[PDB]
Amino acid sequence: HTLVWGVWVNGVDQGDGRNIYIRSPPNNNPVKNLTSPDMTCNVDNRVVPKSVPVNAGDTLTFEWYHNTRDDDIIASSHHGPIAVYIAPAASNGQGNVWVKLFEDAYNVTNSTWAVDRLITAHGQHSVVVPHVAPGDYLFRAEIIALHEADSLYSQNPIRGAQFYISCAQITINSSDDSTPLPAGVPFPGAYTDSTPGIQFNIYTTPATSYVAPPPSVWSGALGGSIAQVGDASLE
Ligand SMILES: *[C@@H]1O[C@H](CO)[C@@H](O)[C@H](O)[C@H]1NC(C)=O
Ligand SMILES: [Cl-]
Ligand SMILES: [Cl-]
Ligand SMILES: [Cl-]
Ligand SMILES: [Cu+2]
Repeated sequence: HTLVWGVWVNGVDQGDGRNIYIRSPPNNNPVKNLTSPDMTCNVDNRVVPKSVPVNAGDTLTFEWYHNTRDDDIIASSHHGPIAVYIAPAASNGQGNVWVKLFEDAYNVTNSTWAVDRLITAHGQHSVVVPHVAPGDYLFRAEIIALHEADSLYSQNPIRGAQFYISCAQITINSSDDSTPLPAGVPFPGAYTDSTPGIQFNIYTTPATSYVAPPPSVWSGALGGSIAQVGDASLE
């Protein structure tokens, strides 16, 4: 159970984005239904009044929280991977539009899941803004908690992989469009019950065996990291 508070650009806090430049749902409940329109940008997908200006090569940092800003972020039980996707805003995230800019699942050196490192990072994870066409974009940040992912939601709706999905409205101003955005995957649609990484038993299967859901990260990406860029407590 987690939500996005706002974003940072190049290490500078853009301010509370909830229902402003983040298409925020009303609470931190997970999405579980892989076929639901809620997989696109969570349960209250609508245009919000602001879009954060960035340029290609900027660092865009999502900042998550549980109940209050810079708290425990997400329950430690929620081990799983983190991804970020981009699509053009004109799509409203419909169709084959979502391109992967970032993937982190399990780090063998540190023996940590992406979520574990997100807590240590005070909720902060980043991508580098790609050289796509200037214009309006949706950046879709996605945490998958696997603590009940031994079951499939489609079979047992009280269990399943949990998706914490947040869309940010991002305007790319300065870009040479040298890496134009390639075809995307649909959400809902890309993840199915047979997709690697959707059904997994984190209690019996070694984390080193985990494979995150495709698609792979676009070669055009520059992203990106799970790491604290800024100190929310100094505000
Ligand atoms: C899952 O989503 C689909 C598509 O909106 C819907 O038809 C189905 O009823 C949903 N399942 C549950 C259990 O609500
Ligand atoms: Cl609700
Ligand atoms: Cl960190
Ligand atoms: Cl550029
Ligand atoms: Cu939860």
